[PDB]
Amino acid sequence: MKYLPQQDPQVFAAIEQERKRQHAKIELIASENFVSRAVMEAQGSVLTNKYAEGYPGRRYYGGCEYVDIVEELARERAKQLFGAEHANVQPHSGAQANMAVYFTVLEHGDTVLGMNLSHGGHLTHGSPVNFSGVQYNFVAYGVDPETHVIDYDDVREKARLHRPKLIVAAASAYPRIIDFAKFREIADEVGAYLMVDMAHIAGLVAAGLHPNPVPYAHFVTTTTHKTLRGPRGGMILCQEQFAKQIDKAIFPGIQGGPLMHVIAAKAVAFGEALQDDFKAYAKRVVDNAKRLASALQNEGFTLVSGGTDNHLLLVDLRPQQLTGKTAEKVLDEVGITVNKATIPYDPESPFVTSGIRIGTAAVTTRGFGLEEMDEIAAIIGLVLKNVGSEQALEEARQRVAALTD
Amino acid sequence: MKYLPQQDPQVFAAIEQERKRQHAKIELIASENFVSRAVMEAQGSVLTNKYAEGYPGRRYYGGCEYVDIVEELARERAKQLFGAEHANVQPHSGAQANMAVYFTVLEHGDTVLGMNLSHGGHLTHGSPVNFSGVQYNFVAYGVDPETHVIDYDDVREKARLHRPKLIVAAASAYPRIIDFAKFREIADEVGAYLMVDMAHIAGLVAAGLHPNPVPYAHFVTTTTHKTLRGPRGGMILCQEQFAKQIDKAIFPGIQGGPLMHVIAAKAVAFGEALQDDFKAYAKRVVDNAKRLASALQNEGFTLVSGGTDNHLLLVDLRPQQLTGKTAEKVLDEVGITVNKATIPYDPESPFVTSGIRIGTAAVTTRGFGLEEMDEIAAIIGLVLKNVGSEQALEEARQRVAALTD
Repeated sequence: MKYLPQQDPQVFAAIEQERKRQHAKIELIASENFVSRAVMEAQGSVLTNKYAEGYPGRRYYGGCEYVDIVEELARERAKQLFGAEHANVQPHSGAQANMAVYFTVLEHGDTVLGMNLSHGGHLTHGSPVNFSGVQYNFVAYGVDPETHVIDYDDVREKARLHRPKLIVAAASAYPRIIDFAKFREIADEVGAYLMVDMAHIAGLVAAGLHPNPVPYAHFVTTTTHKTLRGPRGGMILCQEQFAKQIDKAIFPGIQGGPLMHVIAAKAVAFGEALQDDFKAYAKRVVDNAKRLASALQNEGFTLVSGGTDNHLLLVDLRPQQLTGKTAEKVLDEVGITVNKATIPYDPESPFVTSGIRIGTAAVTTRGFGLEEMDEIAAIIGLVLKNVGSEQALEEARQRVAALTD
Repeated sequence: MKYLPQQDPQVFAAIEQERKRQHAKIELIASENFVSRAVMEAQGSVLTNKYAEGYPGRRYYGGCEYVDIVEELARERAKQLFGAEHANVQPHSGAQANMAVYFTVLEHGDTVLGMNLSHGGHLTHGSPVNFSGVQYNFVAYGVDPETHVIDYDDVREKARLHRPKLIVAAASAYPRIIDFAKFREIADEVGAYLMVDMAHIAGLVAAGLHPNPVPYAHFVTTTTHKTLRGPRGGMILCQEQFAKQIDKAIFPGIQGGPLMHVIAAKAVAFGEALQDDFKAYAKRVVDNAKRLASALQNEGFTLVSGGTDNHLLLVDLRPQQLTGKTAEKVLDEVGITVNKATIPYDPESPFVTSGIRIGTAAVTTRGFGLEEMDEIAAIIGLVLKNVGSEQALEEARQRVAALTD
C-alpha cells in the first residue's frame, strides 16, 4: 500500500496486524480461504465509483459500457464453470442471494423445508431470529442419528406432511456428498421448487469433485468466497425460465446499486477457477480433508458421519468430555482457528456445543499437504488431551509456528 | 496494478476503460463521487478473507481482534461525525440499511408513510416492485405543485388519516433542505417512529451544511458513497435504546458475514470527512450547485423548486418541449452524464420523464469551481437548444474535453 499508511495510520496498523495474523495462524474455519492478489486489486479498483442499477445493456444510468463488460464476463464465466442457463452475479452476500430466491417464489408465510439447523443447515435456511424463519414457515429434515447422513425418507415424509412450496438442500456443516437427484425427486412428488445452497461446496462442484446441483435444482445459490476462493459476495444460478424473475428479485426487488468492483473480483475468481490448476487445488482440498479426518481418528477422535466427502469435518468431542466452546478456546491459545459446532442430536446448546468444525480450503491454498495434515491432527490431539498443561500448550504453539514458518 | 494485468487481461482492459471514462466525462449523476486512493486500498486489502459475523468483542468466529479495531474505528468516527448514540457500519448497501430498520420496527403489512416516489422518494421508500412496497403498506406525502417544497400539512394529514407505524423522511431527488423537526412533531402526534434516509445529503450533514436529522429521528439510514464520498455500502445511526435491536436486525436478521474490507474503507472515509478540508469541499459542493442552478436559469432553464439548497438540482424540461430521456441521450453524446428524472406532477412515465437530475459532488471532487459551473450550464444550453445540430454537438464535445483537460 502507498496511500493508506499516510492517510490513516490507525486503519493501516490494524490491517497490517490482520495480514500478519493471517500468515501466523493455522486457519481451519471451514468457510474461509485466501484470495489472490489479482482478486484484491479488482476489489480495490475505481469501479466502486460507478452506479449501475439494472443489468448489462439494460441499466438505469449511462456510462455503464465498461462495467457491463465486467459483469458479462462474470456471468459468462459462471455459466462456463457450472453449466447454468442463467447467472446473477449481483447479490451482495450469500444471505442476499438466498433472500432473493425466497422473494422470487415465496409469499409471506409460505412453508419451506430446509435442513435442520443443528444438523448442518444454515441460519438463512429458517432460523427464527433470521428473516427466513420470520418471513416464511420453515420446517426441517434431519440426518440419521447413527450415520449422520441426510435421511432421505425423512426429507420425503416432511415434504409430504407439510407440503412446502420450496425445498432447500445444502449446508454450512455437512461433511458428506448431498444427493441432489433425490431432493429433486422428492420436490417433484410434492410439487415444490428445489433450491440448492452450494456456498460451502461451490469450488468442489466447479472442479468436478462434488455432484453439480445445477441440472437438478430450479435455483442454485452460493457465496463466491468459500471453496470457490473468490471475493466476499453472492451469486444465483437458475434455469432460463426463472432468469427474468430472479433478476427482478435482486433489482428492484431486494438490492439497489451492485458492487461493480466486487463483481470485477468475482470475474477474476471465476477465471482462476476455470484454470486446470484450480482443479488440482480443489482435489488437494478434498485429499487433505480425508487425510486430516483419518489422522484425527488415528489420534482417537470421533468424527460426525465417520469422516468426510468434502472440504470439511466435524469432531464429536463427547468421548473426550469436552465442549466445542472449550476446544475452540484452547486451540485459539496455541494459534489454531476452529469453530465450535453443534453435532447432530447435540445435548448442548448452540452456544456451547459438543463439536468443532474444521475445513482444509485455507491451509491448502497456503500449500499445506498430507504431511501437514498429519501434524495438524497430532497438534490437536496434543492440545485436547492436555488442556490443563501449559507445557503441552507451549509445545503445540511451537509446532504451529513451525508449520506457518 | 501489478497482478491483475497478467492474471486477467480481459477484466483489466475493461477496468482501464472505466478508469479513463471516469476522467474524460463530466459526471453529473447526483449520487456519484470519486473515492480517495486510501479508501480504495482499504477495499483491496486482505480483510476480505475474514469471517466476522457478530460485532466487535462479540463475534461468532475467533481471530477477530484486528477487524474489531477496524469496525470500532468506523463506529466511533461515525458517532463523532454525526453525534449519534449508536452506529451500525455493517449494512452492505443503502437498500440493506433501510431493510434492517424496517425489519426492526415493522411487521409484515404495517403502514409506512414515505415521500411520493415521483416527488423525490426512493425505491426503498415503498415502490410496489421493491421489497418495501411488497412487504409493507406504503402511503405517500407530496410536494406543493407550485413551490415543489414538501407540503408539511400533507405529511400531517396523511399521517393522521393512515396512522403509519413509521414515517420516512429523505429523498433521492429533493433539492431543498428537509425540516426534520416538523417530521418529528408529526411523528409524535400520531405515535409513529421517524426514520430519516440521509443517503444523498450525508456529507453535507457531516459538514454542517444541512440540518442534522440525528437529534430528531429514531433511526437514520445512509449510504457511505454519495456526498459522504466513501466506499459503496450502508450505515444505520440510532438512539441507544434501539442499538441492540438494530444490531440484531442486521445480524442475524438480514445479513451474514460483514464486508470487513469495505468497513475498513468506511473508517478511512469517515476519517477524511472529519478533516477541515472535507468541510471546505462540502461547501464548494453546495456553492457549485447554487452557481450551476443560477447559470442554468440564466440559460433559460426552469428548475424544480426554483433552485437548490444542497448538492443537486432538477431541470424541468417542459418549456423546451423535451423529455428527460431525450436530454439524457443527447448529453451522453457529448460526454455529459446526467439522469432522466420525474419532476413533481410529471405528465410522462418514469421511463420517459420531463426532467434531468444533476449533482455537483463528483465534479467538485475533481476540483471544478464556479467558472466551470458557468461553462457546464452554457454547454447544456448549447446542446439542449440545438439537439438536431451535429456541429453544435461537436462544439459541445470539444468544450467538454477542454474542461476535463
